[PDB]
Amino acid sequence: GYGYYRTVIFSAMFGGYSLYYFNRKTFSFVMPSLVEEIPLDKDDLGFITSSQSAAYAISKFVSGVLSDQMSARWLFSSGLLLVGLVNIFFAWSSTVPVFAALWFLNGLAQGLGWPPCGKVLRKWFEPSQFGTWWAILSTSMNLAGGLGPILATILAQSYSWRSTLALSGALCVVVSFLCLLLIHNEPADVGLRNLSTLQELLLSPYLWVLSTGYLVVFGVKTCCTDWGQFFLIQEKGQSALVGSSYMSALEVGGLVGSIAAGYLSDRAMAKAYGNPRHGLLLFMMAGMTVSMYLFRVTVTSDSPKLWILVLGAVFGFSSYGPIALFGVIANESAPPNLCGTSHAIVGLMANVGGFLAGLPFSTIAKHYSWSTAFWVAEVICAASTAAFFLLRAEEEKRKAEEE
Amino acid sequence: GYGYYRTVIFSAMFGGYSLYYFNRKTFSFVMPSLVEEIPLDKDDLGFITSSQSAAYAISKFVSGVLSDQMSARWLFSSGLLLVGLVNIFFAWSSTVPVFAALWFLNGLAQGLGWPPCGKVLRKWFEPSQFGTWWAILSTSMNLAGGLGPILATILAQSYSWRSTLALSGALCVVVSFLCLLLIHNEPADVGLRNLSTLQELLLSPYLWVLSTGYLVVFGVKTCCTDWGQFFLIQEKGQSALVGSSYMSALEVGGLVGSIAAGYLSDRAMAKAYGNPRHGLLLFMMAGMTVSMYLFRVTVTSDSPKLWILVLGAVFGFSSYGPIALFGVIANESAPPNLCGTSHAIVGLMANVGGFLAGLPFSTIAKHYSWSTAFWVAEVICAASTAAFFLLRAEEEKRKAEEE
Repeated sequence: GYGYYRTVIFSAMFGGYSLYYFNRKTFSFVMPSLVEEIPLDKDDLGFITSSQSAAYAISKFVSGVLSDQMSARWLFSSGLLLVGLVNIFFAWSSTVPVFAALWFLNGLAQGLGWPPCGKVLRKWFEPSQFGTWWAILSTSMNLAGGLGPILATILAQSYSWRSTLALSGALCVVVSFLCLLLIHNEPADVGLRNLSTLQELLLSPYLWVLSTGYLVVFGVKTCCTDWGQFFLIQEKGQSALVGSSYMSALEVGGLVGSIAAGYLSDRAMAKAYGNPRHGLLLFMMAGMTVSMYLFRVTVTSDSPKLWILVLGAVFGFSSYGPIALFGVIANESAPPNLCGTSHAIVGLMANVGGFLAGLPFSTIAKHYSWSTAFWVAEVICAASTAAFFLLRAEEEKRKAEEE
Repeated sequence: GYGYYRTVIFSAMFGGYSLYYFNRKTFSFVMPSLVEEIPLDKDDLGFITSSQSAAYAISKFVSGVLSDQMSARWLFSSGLLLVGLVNIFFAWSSTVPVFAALWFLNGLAQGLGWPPCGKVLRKWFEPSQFGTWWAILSTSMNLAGGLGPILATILAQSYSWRSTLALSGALCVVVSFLCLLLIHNEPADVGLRNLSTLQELLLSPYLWVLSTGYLVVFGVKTCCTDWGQFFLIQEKGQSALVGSSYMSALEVGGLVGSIAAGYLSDRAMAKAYGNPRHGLLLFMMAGMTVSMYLFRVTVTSDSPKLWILVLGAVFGFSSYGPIALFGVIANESAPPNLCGTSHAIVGLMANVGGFLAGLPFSTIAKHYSWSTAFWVAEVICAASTAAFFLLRAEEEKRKAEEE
């Protein structure tokens, strides 16, 4: 069949990338038993996570470029196999430089995992159904992060942490061979109807304007997601429960934002003057700017908890959503032989925006104020969003001048 | 004439890149007057230098790729003009986030400076004279770092620090217009005899084996240059004078290593079975491995100061030298329309090796020992160097099998 192989491959990629993000954060999930068995300094823990972050930052770009030419099935399954073998080796090992070297190799394979899912979603799902299944496969990450600490607590209650990571690695080995058996790269590999130069991709201005948009939106995400609790504790007198519930409501709004961004974007593609995935994208960046303004101005010590959770969920709907849409458009606006390169350049701008939003935002927050820092992030977001509204208005004027 | 325009353009690039590295480190040179006028935390100083380091890391690659297509004269002079305008704006400004934003823009333009010098040295100097003038133009950086604190002390004694950076920025503006007037891109732009795809460059294995060699050599450089004083204070009982004089002798040996690497490499190109710039390169990586072995084993608390300065100078001759040769070969083994891309990928591996050698080497040093950490770096260096000797022996066997 056609939809049969579609749902078999999507369930295989769902389970595979679920075990990917389960092993992207397994050390963070198993941290209490590991620090109970052997003492590790917090600088060592931050270094192990930072080595994974640097390896995953490199391996996003390297995996996109290498997933352009190589087959997506073997590359996905080989990465998940390396993930499993790394977690087995992590269960065998008992020291911090070997923990960091193995977790660096895990960061490499975690980067190796996703651009095959992007290539297979592009080959199997038409653009009327590409965004919503992109969104479901990207909230496989959210399901893995939700069932991570729960299964970590269950396996720490029942088993040791050694056997927990050994069973996680063995499960990722078995599911890597199952994703090698189940996933197919294109419908031409079975017998179904299968549905430019790299300099032309790099010299295309739409890739770079999408790149700067993803820079701004992921920087705003990283700013608020890393410093919203600090903005509510230190300046506006909110409790730690309010900041923690703000982050939880922002993540719930982000789940809803990814899913609704994919579905409403595919509804916009189906009902259709430019890319139809922009009418949700720019309206939702404008909603992100409105949520930042309402969160910076109207939140006070006397603000109701319901209103600050509403602003958290509205920002989560409006920041995770445009990032999911930038992933969809970056995989989609490129040619099929260069789509991993486009999504890889977008992930490179994720790394640039994460750097620009982590530490310089803390410096603007330390020297001026927290409100002045989020005002700077709001000025960047509002200026960029108004610039994109001017760009789509200018493109509509150009397309009117064509006809 | 021909040699007349050659020496005019080389003196112009010498003065220009000298003012580049003078303004890459002017904040580090003017630090005492700046912290006397306004108090800055050491985290803020490390953040300003780290923002320059990240911007320079990005701008190496971006400037190589953009110096492939764009003209080298305008790009060099525009970068030096942005350097001057940034230092003037830095003299006008009086706060830490604006210091960091301007110094980020300075890191961008400092990255923008050098790949035009690489392109112009490739267009004007033949390969029998390319390496030695590469070496002299790269020790313009050493001359700038040597005359940096001296002129900083003189201008802090005579003038303020505001007017010091204002005169530095004004001098870089004037010298940017002079480097726009004096430098020429190619000999065809005057009337003299002027002497492949990017996928073919990326898929070439020689670029990637040169890439991994530069990874190893710059990692070994960064390891010993950042942790030799720590290896001599904490483990081997040497004084702080011995560690400081070790770093000074390693930098003097590095000056000699860059100059002698360029000159002996061009002598090897002139006397000539493979690239003739390898017989010095691999012998000198082997000398780097021998210097690391003799520094790890034979240095003790009872070691003479002359012997440890000899090992510092022998490592400096043998680590800065292969990095200068990797720069020469990366600019040279690529086609002239893609040479900045090759040197940009090599600078990307400078960033990867700097990350891999800064903090994980500190972790191996903290958990095992300092001697075990430099033993790990020595194992990486010796394994890589023996692998390159096996590669050139295998290539000589292949070229014997051809004829």
